[PDB]
Amino acid sequence: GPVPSRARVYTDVNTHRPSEYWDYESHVVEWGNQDDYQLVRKLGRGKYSEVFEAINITNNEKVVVKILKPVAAAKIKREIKILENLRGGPNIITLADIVKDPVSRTPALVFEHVNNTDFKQLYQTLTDYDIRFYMYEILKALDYCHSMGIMHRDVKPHNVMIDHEHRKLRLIDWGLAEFYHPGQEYNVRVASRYFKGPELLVDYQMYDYSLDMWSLGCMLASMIFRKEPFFHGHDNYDQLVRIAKVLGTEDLYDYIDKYNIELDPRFNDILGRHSRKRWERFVHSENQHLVSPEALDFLDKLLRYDHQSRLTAREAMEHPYFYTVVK
Ligand SMILES: Nc1ncnc2c1ncn2[C@@H]1O[C@H](COP(=O)(O)OP(=O)(O)OP(=O)(O)O)[C@@H](O)[C@H]1O
Ligand SMILES: N#CCc1n[nH]c2cc(Cl)c(Br)cc12
Repeated sequence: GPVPSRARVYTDVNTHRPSEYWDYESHVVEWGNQDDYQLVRKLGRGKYSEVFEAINITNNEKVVVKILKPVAAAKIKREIKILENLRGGPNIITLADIVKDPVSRTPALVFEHVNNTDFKQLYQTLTDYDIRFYMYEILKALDYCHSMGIMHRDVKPHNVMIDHEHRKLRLIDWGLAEFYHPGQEYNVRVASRYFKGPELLVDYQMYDYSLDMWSLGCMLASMIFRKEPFFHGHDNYDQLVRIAKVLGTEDLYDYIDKYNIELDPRFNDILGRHSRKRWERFVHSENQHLVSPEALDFLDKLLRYDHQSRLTAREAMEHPYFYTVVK
């Protein structure tokens, strides 16, 4: 069967913490007062929650309330425990309260409000300096949660909020995050299509923090090359084909050979044979202002099939691409 894998960093952080840290089902939720929050307007709804802008009437501060749908309310202790474990960490969204919604009769998570800059505006306006600055800020959040024994598993632009005026970044939506335990087989149905790592796409379950580093690479490639998304799959199968057209099929087959993976036979008729393309293939007049040799080298070290080969968040922070960023 498949060859096992473990992370190369923060491998046993969970074994060395009291069980209460990661045994989220044993956690006793401390409930706040729902009357402290007045709903103002609905911001959105997904298959898992409804999100509202609200006011905390005890301090007249804006907050965001995420009301869990009856379906997603089951794994709520995992999201709660992760948010409480990470609270106060670098660029981690703050969970302000947990209340029982009077209408849905489900848990409602109350978060720090971010006056975030529009995501399309961020995509279209961030300069070369800004991309480096904000990539360094998201790396601080990722290294912190990985060092705390947690994988986010849903890194994408909409989950990395930026309030551009205050040069403030927050990593949000921890509903898919999980505790990393060496040897654990995880569900591959995580992350959003364009940000799924090859490990998910080839159905390799023994993945780790390094999944988040692939997703971060996908964000970086889209930003510097002005291509949204960078790997534009029609579905989860075509997603792997899109990747293979850039990274090549030989390194893909070496990856599945190494891990002794049984690749879905549906790929035999669609992967084809592709060589790796040099990153300069994607440079053009409209993105050259965002591209540098250091950006290409950094990207090259994130977007690797072999999850064990990718830079860790702490190694990424050491890269020359960040030397120009004021620290
Ligand atoms: N802490 C927060 N501060 C301010 N706005 C927030 C906060 N958390 C979430 N939001 C916003 O709430 C809105 C609704 O949330 P939701 O997750 O449904 O949307 P989304 O991010 O556009 O979804 P998707 O994951 O499909 O891209 C979004 O505009 C999101 O940016
Ligand atoms: N794509 C896109 C826009 C965008 N949304 N959120 C971001 C976070 C960072 Cl770190 C960077 Br760089 C860019 C974005």
